[PDB]
Amino acid sequence: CIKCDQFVTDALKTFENTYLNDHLPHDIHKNVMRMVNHEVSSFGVVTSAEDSYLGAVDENTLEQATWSFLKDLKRITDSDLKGELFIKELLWMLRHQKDIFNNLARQFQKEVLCPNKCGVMSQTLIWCLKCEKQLHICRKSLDCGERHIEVHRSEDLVLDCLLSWHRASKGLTDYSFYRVWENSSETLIAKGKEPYLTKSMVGPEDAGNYRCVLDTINQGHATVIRYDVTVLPPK
Ligand SMILES: [Ca+2]
Ligand SMILES: [Ca+2]
Ligand SMILES: [Cl-]
Repeated sequence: CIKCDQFVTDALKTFENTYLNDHLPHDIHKNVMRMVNHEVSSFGVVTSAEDSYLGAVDENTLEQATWSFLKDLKRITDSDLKGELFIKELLWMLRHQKDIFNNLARQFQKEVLCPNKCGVMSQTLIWCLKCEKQLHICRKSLDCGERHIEVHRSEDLVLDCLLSWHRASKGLTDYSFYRVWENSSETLIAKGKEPYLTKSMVGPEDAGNYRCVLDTINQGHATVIRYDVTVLPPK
């Protein structure tokens, strides 16, 4: 994906126009750049199989890969290498950075990509072949499950609808909280950016069922959690 990044293509222009002069005779510059561009353009190419993980990463991972690449490219131009030794180390550096990119992509795939265990998460990916940015949808069943909540009369009732991946999901709008009556109809009792609902001084009338619905701009609901609330007598 690093060919997609302006910093990389700016750096490669400077590499060719300014720094190669210091390391190589002019009449090998253009073919050396063909080697460099070829290597760089292959980052994240998939060859079917089990390396589809290579094909897209999020913007943070691209950024890490870009800066890793820039550091190693500068190391090369700052070096005292010339001639064949320079070319050899340049190619090895590009192969090494490709491995680093692959390790970053594998880490992204394992820990960061679609970490939700329920609900629908949206993530922003850069696709490495043609540099397209796209919203990726991680779709699982919307209902995340049911909380059993007990609260003593006259204490505060708090319903929490925050999941760990909500902060990273894209396009979220509001959390709606509903009271779900015994005839199964429901009443909207809060709606806004707050991932929780507070009801002060609960009484027996607050006992029953509630539901949170987290919505998105255009990808449908992202989370539902249900709450079964018992109001206990005072201690
Ligand atoms: Ca960012
Ligand atoms: Ca030689
Ligand atoms: Cl869990």
